[PDB]
Amino acid sequence: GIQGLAKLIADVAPSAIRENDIKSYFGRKVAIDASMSIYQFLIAVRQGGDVLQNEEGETTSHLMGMFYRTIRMMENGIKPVYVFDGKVKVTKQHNDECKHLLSLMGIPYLDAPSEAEASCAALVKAGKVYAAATEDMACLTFGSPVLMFHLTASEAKKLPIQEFHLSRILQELGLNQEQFVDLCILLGSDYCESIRGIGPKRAVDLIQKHKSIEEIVRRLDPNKYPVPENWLHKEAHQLFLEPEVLDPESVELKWSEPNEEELIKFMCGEKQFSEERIRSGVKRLSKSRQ
DNA sequence: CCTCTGCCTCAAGACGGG
DNA sequence: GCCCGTCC
DNA sequence: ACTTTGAGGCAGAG
Ligand SMILES: [K+]
Repeated sequence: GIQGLAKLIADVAPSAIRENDIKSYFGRKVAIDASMSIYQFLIAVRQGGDVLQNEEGETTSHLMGMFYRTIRMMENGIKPVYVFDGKVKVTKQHNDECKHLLSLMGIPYLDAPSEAEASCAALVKAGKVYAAATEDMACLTFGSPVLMFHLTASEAKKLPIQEFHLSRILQELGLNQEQFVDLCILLGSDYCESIRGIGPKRAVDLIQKHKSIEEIVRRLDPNKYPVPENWLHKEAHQLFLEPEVLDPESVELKWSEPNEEELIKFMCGEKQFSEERIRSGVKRLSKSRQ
């Protein structure tokens, strides 16, 4: 994500962070990064050193995680759309089996040209969902107006939901969106390096004073704060500001009734889940729809 | 103050019975 | 409520 | 990634 950004916001713009009750999200739609979440399931849902799996050794940890997490959100009246990345390893088989499961649950999903986080942001911008619920601060860096942070952790711990508001962030820092991108690069982004010596304090000052990365190097003393060689900040700046994304007007998001017999055939027949648990999950899914 | 860096420890996904 | 054992 | 791995606290040097 962005190295330090949540702590920085809590340190300098805490009013951009709202603590809200899970009950106030009832009826809201939220975009969720399927690629990221599959990966977390592959790491966490383990037994005796291995993922869960059927008799033939096919992994089911991603399905276990995605089935019950999705039911849990719907039971809270939060209607999710999952976004799959575009251009422990998450395979194509993981993706396709999670997509199959979600159709069978009646849960929508979209495929993203490139970065799921950015395309999640594009759904928020366009008003197609209320927020992105992801664990990546870079959603804010991609321009997303609202980001629900640690939704599942808060749900389990019966804790209030941290909700980051990009507009209040810019207002407290005195920064436009373009200038906020450059800050996040200085903090440390996935795309390129950060200047050694320049931490969260020094980064905010220079951005507020000078307003752009290229300006910074000119005013910076090269001897004291040398930038790394062939620094790709220009390209990273371009990846955040104008990312390849899907069209949020393009696909209608619809939430359908779950296809129980096909879910039994697939989760129980093939993947060898317990039939009682799958029916019990479906029943809660039906009740959630109301 | 400000950034490193190194040394430490401590859940982690979800459900449900006890 | 909180532990833990178990899920496949 | 639980027979491990990252964050997050904390303290000390440049
Ligand atoms: K740095």
